[PDB]
Amino acid sequence: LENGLARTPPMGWLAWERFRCNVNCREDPRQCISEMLFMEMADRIAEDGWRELGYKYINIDDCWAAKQRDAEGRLVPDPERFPRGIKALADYVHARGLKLGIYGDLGRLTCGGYPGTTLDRVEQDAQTFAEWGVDMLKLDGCYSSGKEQAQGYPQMARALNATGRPIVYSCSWPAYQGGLPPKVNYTLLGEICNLWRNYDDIQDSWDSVLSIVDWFFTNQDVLQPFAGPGHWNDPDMLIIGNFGLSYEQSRSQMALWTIMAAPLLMSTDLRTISPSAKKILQNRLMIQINQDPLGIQGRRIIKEGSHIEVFLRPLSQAASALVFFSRRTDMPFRYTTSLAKLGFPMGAAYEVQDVYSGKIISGLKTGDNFTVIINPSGVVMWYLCPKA
Amino acid sequence: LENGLARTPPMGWLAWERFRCNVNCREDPRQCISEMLFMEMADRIAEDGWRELGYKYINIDDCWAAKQRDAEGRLVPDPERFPRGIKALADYVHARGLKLGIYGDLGRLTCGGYPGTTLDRVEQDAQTFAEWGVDMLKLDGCYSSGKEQAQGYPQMARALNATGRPIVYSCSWPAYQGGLPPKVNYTLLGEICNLWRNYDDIQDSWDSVLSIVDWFFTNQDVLQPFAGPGHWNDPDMLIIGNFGLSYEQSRSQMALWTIMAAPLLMSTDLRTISPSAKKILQNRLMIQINQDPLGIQGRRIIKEGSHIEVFLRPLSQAASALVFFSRRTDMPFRYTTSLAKLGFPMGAAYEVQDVYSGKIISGLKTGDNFTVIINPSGVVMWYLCPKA
Ligand SMILES: *[C@@H]1O[C@H](CO)[C@@H](O[C@@H]2O[C@H](CO)[C@@H](O)[C@H](O)[C@H]2NC(C)=O)[C@H](O)[C@H]1NC(C)=O
Ligand SMILES: *[C@@H]1O[C@H](CO)[C@@H](O[C@@H]2O[C@H](CO)[C@@H](O)[C@H](O)[C@H]2NC(C)=O)[C@H](O)[C@H]1NC(C)=O
Ligand SMILES: CC(=O)N[C@@H]1[C@@H](O)[C@@H](O)[C@@H](CO)O[C@@H]1O
Ligand SMILES: CC(=O)N[C@@H]1[C@@H](O)[C@@H](O)[C@@H](CO)O[C@@H]1O
Ligand SMILES: *[C@@H]1O[C@H](CO)[C@@H](O)[C@H](O)[C@H]1NC(C)=O
Ligand SMILES: *[C@@H]1O[C@H](CO)[C@@H](O)[C@H](O)[C@H]1NC(C)=O
Ligand SMILES: *[C@@H]1O[C@H](CO)[C@@H](O)[C@H](O)[C@H]1NC(C)=O
Ligand SMILES: *[C@@H]1O[C@H](CO)[C@@H](O)[C@H](O)[C@H]1NC(C)=O
Repeated sequence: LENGLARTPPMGWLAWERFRCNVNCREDPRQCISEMLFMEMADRIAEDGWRELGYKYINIDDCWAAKQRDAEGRLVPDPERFPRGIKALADYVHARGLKLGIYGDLGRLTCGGYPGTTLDRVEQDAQTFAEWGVDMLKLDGCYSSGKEQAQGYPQMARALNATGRPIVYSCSWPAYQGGLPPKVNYTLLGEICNLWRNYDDIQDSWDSVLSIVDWFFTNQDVLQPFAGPGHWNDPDMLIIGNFGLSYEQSRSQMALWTIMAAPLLMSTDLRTISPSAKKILQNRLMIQINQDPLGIQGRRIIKEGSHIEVFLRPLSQAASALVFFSRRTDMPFRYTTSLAKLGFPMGAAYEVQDVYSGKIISGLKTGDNFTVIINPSGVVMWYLCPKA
Repeated sequence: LENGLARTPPMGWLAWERFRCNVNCREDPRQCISEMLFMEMADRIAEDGWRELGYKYINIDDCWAAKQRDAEGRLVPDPERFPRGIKALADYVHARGLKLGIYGDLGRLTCGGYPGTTLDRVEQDAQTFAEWGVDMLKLDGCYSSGKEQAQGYPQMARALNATGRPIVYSCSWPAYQGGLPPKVNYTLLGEICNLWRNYDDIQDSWDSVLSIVDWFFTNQDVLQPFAGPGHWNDPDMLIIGNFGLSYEQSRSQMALWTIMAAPLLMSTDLRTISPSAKKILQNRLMIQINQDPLGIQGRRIIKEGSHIEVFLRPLSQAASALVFFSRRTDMPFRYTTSLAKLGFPMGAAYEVQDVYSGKIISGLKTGDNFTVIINPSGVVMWYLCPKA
């Protein structure tokens, strides 16, 4: 989508995976979906170093609105959970130099049972969001037919533009259509959306992450070519800092999402996040690679019988990123190979930096053998710069 | 096995899961299987508070011996990796008030390719181990037929007794025979072994733990009745502190192994263990419940459609232990029920202590509703004492 936005994958926080549709603010004041949740996450992003790293979006997901539109047919937030309205929430977030994202559903109902954005409501809702000061909109697709979606998604892109307010547009259209051609036309998506959810919702478990990793890389031929500045593939939220991932697994998700040029939308409680989880999510070099200006999504290039997978992502400044991933469940594994074997130019030399450890290799020749030790369900990630 | 040993499930450290058959001491001085590994783990157990809690066994697993017996037909440790011999290692461990465990295989070869204990070598090997000062022996079953195992396992029990040295005897016999009756006779196992590996080796992943949990509880009817002081079911090593389990998952394994009256044999690097992992493994109340004098293995009593499972273990002093386990992957879950609904006596009251948080409930009436909040892949564990 050529609206000057999302020239790099969107970075921020999104409520869904971690908080879901919790409306029990009486017993879960901090974990329930309310204006307070977003204001506090905004303070967290603004105060704990996240903002400086690039994390700027504070996104509201499903279950924020009243169970019905007002009499005028407009969407309104839940009165008890959002007593100051959305515009006020936006100002608050804006005052911190952050941006506010909201959620809607192209259909009769949102997946959670809240007011849906039917075709006759698209222009009005887009208008309502802009007036509130919204900066990003995720449009879900429950309760709408393929025909209705084919009309509605492009229609909402036009409506958003008409408001004159630049709004990042995240589309779930592909996921509802199976995520693959011919049913999905990624060329069209690139023209109308800034990013799109291609596949299943991420759940809080390592197997969920693996399921997403495997679907995207198995189908990379029909997905990788359509990602770029202004239009990204979205494998869903980062679940680092939550309940299901071990330390190694957490680093694995961050590394693989970076290879995929995926949005870095955290869905975790920033008020209780652990130091190790924070350290992973705040890795500057990792973020630099994810945010690379060229926006060329990487690919899996090797699947060893040793249960080791290798990924490569081409970058700006003639650089590259490599991820060595172990799916073994026995012990740290010694993977030995050479850049030449991985496909790099002959007779060259590279300065290599281990993204997580910081260790550097001054001048690795492409013909030289090297060994990396990868832990179970973990990765070793390299940033490579050619010497001249 | 009535040898006065293992009146409570064995507690200690075992090398296998974490270190496997690593013999590359040149590049992995600390992680390779050598006398140094065991001496250092012994120092760890003796110095970091483990010994006082009950952890006393330091067990050697596969890959410790020379590739062949000496000329006299006796087992000898690998010369380079165990330069001071086993007896010296035992003395060292003994000097710390700990005990040394060793590994052997009833067959032509150990699963790792090391010298096996064939039938004609049983008496000699049992003799060799006693002389070295061995305190525990795990007898694997690779490369032996069912007929040979039926003869060898009982035969080794007799050989060990004859040495006059009390030796905990861990038998893998059932695992090789499928772990279920009629092929396996757990009454016989109770007579000849102190503990037995009934099922598959644990690997470093949550799915491995779940696979073990599900097999044991699905088949609890033919397993639970045969566990007791002196003879236990062994679901394998604790992998808390390693690469594949998240924090919640780690607590889940500890809690479920405690419900199963399982041996608490840690297989992790005690030199680098995290504070949180250490805190889980050193939980005194948890250990007290695992070590309960009655030795009555618990059972799964409920499988909700909410993906919540409930476990109960009867204890001494008319007490009980309950585990509420969530296999959901969405968010913390509120499980509401009553002790009456769980099956407890009517019109009674209990003092309840949350094993992990320490929070206490003074006098919970069996008829009163209560709610516990369980995190994804996590547990809530209670210790209950009746009031009078
Ligand atoms: C509506 O669409 C127009 C283009 O159709 C957007 O204008 C483009 O903005 C980008 C970045 O600001 C420029 O690089 C292009 O040159 C512009 N194109 C044209 C035709 O001028 C405009 O930003 C959109 N409006 C909103 C609010 O999204
Ligand atoms: C060999 O077996 C005998 C029993 O057959 C063991 O002796 C028993 O030891 C326990 C605990 O010390 C006592 O409770 C029993 O009363 C003993 N039984 C008998 C018949 O005396 C003996 O400990 C075993 N020897 C070894 C080295 O394991
Ligand atoms: C593909 C897609 O957008 N899925 C969304 C999910 O992310 C979340 O927003 C949920 C809220 O109910 O609704 C849909 O399942
Ligand atoms: C059931 C059983 O004992 N399995 C063992 C395993 O625990 C480990 O000792 C390994 C060493 O090679 O051998 C067997 O697979
Ligand atoms: C996909 O959409 C683009 C953009 O509208 C269009 O040019 C192209 O023809 C479509 N492809 C197919 C197979 O319909
Ligand atoms: C490099 O390592 C590979 C093993 O992956 C080996 O086959 C090859 O012979 C090595 N090359 C040299 C020059 O040692
Ligand atoms: C199981 O072993 C015990 C102990 O030797 C024996 O008494 C019993 O008969 C055996 N059960 C069967 C079915 O063979
Ligand atoms: C106790 O909670 C259950 C829900 O599990 C509910 O059905 C029941 O009515 C409650 N009992 C009382 C007295 O509130």
